[PDB]
Amino acid sequence: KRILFIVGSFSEGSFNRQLAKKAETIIGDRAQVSYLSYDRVPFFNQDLETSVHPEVAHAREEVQEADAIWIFSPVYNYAIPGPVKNLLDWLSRSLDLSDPTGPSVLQDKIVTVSSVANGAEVFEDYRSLLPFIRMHLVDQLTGVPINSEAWSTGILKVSAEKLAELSAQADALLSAIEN
Repeated sequence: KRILFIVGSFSEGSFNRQLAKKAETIIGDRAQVSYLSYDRVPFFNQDLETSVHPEVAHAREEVQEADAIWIFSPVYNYAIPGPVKNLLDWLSRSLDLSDPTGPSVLQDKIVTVSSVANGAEVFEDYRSLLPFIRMHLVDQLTGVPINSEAWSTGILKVSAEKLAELSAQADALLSAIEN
């Protein structure tokens, strides 16, 4: 198996990247995890679609080679992080320039999401968008809050109950890929 991890943060100590490391570990060898680098991607715009952008061609293959995708992203003002939406705006484009209404690399891709923040409304955005751009959303999303100690140690601590959700979520994702 192959699972691509996408972190909605570019910082090295992100609480969501830390959650992503724990997820990568709870699956261990059941699947080959890898992280997507998209630090630099052109601002999307239609007039540029006839042009080749390396960073975009890159992400496209990574998603094409992957069996599934797991997004660990923070929420900014209740929404999907800008850089993530912009990435999806490119990945959701038709693979054929002859056929604007054709399928993108996201067609039927199994995907699921986890986030580390404090909100009621956390995954509403993703639940509506990911399925709309033709992906298959494993709707077992784990939302993890931030322990008040992490604010000074910079280290995220997850309860055992939440850690259970995350492992079950990793299991639901492995089964979907199985079926």
